[PDB]
Amino acid sequence: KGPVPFSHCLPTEKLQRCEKIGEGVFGEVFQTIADHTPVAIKIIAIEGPDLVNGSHQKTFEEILPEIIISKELSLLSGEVCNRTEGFIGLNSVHCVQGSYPPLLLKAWDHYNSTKGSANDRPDFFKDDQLFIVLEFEFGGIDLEQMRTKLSSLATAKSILHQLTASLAVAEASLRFEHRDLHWGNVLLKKTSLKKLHYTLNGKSSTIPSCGLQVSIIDYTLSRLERDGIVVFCDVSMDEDLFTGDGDYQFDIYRLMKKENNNRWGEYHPYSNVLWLHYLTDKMLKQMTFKTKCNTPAMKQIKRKIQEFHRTMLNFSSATDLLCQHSLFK
Ligand SMILES: COCCOc1ccc2cc1OCC(=O)N(C)CCCNCc1c[nH]c3ncnc(c13)N2
Repeated sequence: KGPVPFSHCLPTEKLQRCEKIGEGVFGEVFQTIADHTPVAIKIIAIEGPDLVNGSHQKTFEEILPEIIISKELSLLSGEVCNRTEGFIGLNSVHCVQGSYPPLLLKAWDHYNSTKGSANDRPDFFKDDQLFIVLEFEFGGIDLEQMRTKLSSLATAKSILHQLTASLAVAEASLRFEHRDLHWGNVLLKKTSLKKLHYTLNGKSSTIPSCGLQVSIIDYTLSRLERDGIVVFCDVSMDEDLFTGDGDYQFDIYRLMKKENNNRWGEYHPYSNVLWLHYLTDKMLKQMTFKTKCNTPAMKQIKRKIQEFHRTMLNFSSATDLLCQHSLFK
């Protein structure tokens, strides 16, 4: 009941350890350390009248749906009938009031000097500015940035299997559609577990990890429901979203609109299949692997992912894919 200073979420040592790891129009993301453990901090300026990164700031009401979705998906990790850890874990959410911390400005500058930013330097906010600060588990590095960094198509298959299981569990539990699962929104980090665990409608199984754990992020466009109350981003009046070019990503927006007849409140889990198909297309055409497929077992994996690419679009949901596709048997 009432906003807190930045110091409540980001005391001095946590601020001193912030390094920027990502950005977009409606968010800056920093990695920091709490109790010897990496965490990701997303910060969003809200409720103010000033343009930020070329756009108006979100109101609390416009951003709340995305926070609700975050929480619901995170909670799946502690469920029973429909359990997955494949969505980014949400540790805390605060509403903060203050000027941007100078230590954060220093981390912002460093990223701008080294990687380059499309954002405004966040130095013009006044001491009445509101922010939402979200603390997430640290999810690693996105698939796009790992384009040339994965061992083999065995790794690609673990990723696709993880993604398919996480989405199926979310379909089953929450009638979830991600709706924007481009390869910037698939995060990869090292795990020492050989096998990862999920439960889909009460039936548990495992996925060989190939040394990686996948986390799904960014619910800008996502949709889910509980007890008939639907949380979604109504893009029926957006034009720009559907006129992009130069990447299959931009056809996927058009194909979702075709599937749902521009009715974004409806549940069309085929959109998850569309995204998984885009991801499979990236694995086969844009990713490049350290070790190519040279042994029997490896060539078979390659042929199976190829077969997944040309067949998966005849399945109706991630649930259907996980339970019926030969790639996962
Ligand atoms: C309302 O909030 C809903 C939750 O959405 C997000 C949760 C966590 C996120 C990013 C989320 O949305 C997209 C966004 O804000 N970007 C700035 C673009 C992508 C940046 N990722 C960078 C990244 C690298 N390692 C990470 N480990 C954990 N979380 C991360 C990242 N990002």
